[PDB]
Amino acid sequence: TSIPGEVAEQAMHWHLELQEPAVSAATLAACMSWRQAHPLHEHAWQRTQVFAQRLREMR
Amino acid sequence: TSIPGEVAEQAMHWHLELQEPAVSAATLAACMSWRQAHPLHEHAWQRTQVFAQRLREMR
Repeated sequence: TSIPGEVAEQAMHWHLELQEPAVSAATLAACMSWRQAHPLHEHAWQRTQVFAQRLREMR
Repeated sequence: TSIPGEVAEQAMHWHLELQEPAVSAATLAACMSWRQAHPLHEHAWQRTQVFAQRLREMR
């Protein structure tokens, strides 16, 4: 099951912010706020983790 | 003000665990253990709190 487009774009943006070597506390605060704003955000966050992880294991 | 990636992610996870309406005593002991395991964890925990609070005010 697919993630609505605009949620997918936010999910991507927040996952990438968190792959930086360093992350500010402000970015962290904003990420958490996005994840908590709507169950779809949190679901998309988690699914993206799983798939990013699976992709790394293949590559 | 820079938190390394893997510490930022743990910080976020424990902060989110503590925003649940009910928290288990186990989760609590685990959160404490992380915060106490390394001064960077505790620093990340504090900064994150400062920024999550500033954020709630702006929403």
